[PDB]
Amino acid sequence: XLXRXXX
Repeated sequence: XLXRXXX
């Protein structure tokens, strides 16, 4: 979720 380069 933090960041889709990857939660």
